[PDB]
Amino acid sequence: HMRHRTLSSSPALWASIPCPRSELRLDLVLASGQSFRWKEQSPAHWSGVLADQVWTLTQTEDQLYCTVYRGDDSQVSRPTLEELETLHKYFQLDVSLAQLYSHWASVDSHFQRVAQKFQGVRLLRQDPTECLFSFICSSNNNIARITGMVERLCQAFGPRLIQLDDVTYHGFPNLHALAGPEAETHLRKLGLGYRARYVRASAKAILEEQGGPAWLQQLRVAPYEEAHKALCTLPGVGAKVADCICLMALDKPQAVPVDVHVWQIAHRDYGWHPKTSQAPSPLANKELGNFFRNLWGPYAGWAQAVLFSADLR
Ligand SMILES: COc1cc(NC(=O)N2CCC(n3c(=O)[nH]c4c(Br)cccc43)CC2)ccc1C
Ligand code: NI
Repeated sequence: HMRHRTLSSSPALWASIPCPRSELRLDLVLASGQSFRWKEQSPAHWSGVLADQVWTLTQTEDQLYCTVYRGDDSQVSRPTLEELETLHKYFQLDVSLAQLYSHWASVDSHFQRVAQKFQGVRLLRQDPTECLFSFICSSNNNIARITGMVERLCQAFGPRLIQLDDVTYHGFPNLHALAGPEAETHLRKLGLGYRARYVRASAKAILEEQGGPAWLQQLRVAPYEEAHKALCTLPGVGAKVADCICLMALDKPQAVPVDVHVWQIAHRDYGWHPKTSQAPSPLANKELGNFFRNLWGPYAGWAQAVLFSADLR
């Protein structure tokens, strides 16, 4: 009945935000392994679900064009002031990426070279719950396989929002839905494997041990290291997944998620070797995070995303 919108098809239902290409590149950000909920359903048109609503996003050289599908058989219209504020916070456009790029480049010759082609790579401000369970699914996994597990998980547990063409869109499920006695068995049938246990276990833990989603909001205003330790008490959440959530959901820009991916970049592109440590290891991984924080500064996590986006593309 209802189809995916393009800026040419139905320009009446679109709204713009003043945003240069230097500050944001949809094609780089929405497929850099930050969110796993956006798909380029038509060329230069990125469709995904955001806070129990579906969006389609496209851009020019100095404008970010966006349209909303409410889904509750409502009168179709342009995005509101509040819904545009939601998108502004989501891309964290209040922060100048140009000034950060220059600041990182001043102390890093390697970043300077990569910063040429790969501009407008910024960090999304994600829902802690969506981010947490998405990055529990990320362990020893590729972007395409993670995107599969998260899509299936949302269709099975999350509430249906709308159908556009052949794609049925579901919002991310609440903690109670993932904590049920059937949850792990269902999730294994959806192909999560060993990750199915950590999803149910972490959902049950946040509810019983930590007192629901308000905890993840407490970690948002808590300092980085208090938040990191707190997340590491959850089933299937270590330093890597804890740093990812910290960087991408809990506003900890100095959070540098360290696994084999940054290790490769650290060694090949920076000639880094563990100085204080003997032998990858928990101690060596922490040293590597401190190395990048010492080099790039309090937005070290944002810098890593630019090199990550560069290594993926
Ligand atoms: C862009 O900003 C960030 C993204 C992440 N995401 C992440 O670490 N993962 C785990 C592996 C996935 N992945 C993969 O499958 N191959 C990859 C190659 Br090659 C490079 C980087 C990631 C790759 C994507 C989800 C972590 C931190 C930052 C700042
Ligand atoms: Ni070497």
